[PDB]
Amino acid sequence: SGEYPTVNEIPVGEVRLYQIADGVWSHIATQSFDGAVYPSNGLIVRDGDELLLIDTAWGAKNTAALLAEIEKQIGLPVTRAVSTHFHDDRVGGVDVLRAAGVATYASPSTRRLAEAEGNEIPTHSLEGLSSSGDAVRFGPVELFYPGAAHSTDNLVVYVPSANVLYGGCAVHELSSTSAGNVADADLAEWPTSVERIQKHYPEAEVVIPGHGLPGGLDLLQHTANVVKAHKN
Ligand SMILES: C[C@@H](c1cccc2c(-c3ccc4c(c3)CNC4=O)c(C(=O)O)[nH]c12)N1C[C@]2(C[C@@H](CN)C2)OC1=O
Ligand SMILES: [Zn+2]
Ligand SMILES: [Zn+2]
Repeated sequence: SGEYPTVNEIPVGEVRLYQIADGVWSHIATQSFDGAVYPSNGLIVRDGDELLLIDTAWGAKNTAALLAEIEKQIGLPVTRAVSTHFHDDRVGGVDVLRAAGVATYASPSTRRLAEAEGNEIPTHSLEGLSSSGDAVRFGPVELFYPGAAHSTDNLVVYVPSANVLYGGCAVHELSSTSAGNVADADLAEWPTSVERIQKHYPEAEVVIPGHGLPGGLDLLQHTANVVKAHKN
């Protein structure tokens, strides 16, 4: 009823959308992994009379449900998708998207890691993102590679029309005491990568983490704090 959705308000196997700004939504789904249930976010950005999708809904069935929820709530076709790193909460569902006619994209680093680890593989490579601080335009967003953080390949996404910063899993929610799933992380570089985000997007008004509730710019400093404390 208007609050940001959590696992407790998403019916089993379903997806919810949340309006972030004009022409910007997040998508929220839930998935089980190693015997625990987690929420995860993605982004939808209006691209004229089409939509750009950022990240899958963490699984094939969740991603089919995402497409159906978009059709119900928005009614414009998803034509392209970008996955912001190689983990299943970002690429699981790419096969569903590709068979629905969505063109799927990721950096070459993400594509290599997905292939090596047995995750679904976006079709198209995003060049121009291989050095920290790199940025490229992609429809109504800017894609930015901040450096290694949650993963070595993680990208962030900025919506300049709305000053929305989608940090993906490199950014944690304010209520998080934990640095999340750090299996593939670089804890030593993560604060430096967050500092690059902070420097590049000082006018961000909304910051969306890969999991949990959006907030403001404080999510960036909070993330650096929790990662340093985890490392400590
Ligand atoms: C698919 C993804 C994954 C699976 C399960 C939970 C999470 C979390 C995560 C978020 C937030 C909280 C926690 C956990 C705990 N409390 C939190 O608030 C994150 C994140 O932090 O983004 N991601 C997760 N995977 C798998 C894996 C392990 C690797 C193969 N051995 C691949 O790494 C990874 O991220
Ligand atoms: Zn991840
Ligand atoms: Zn994640």
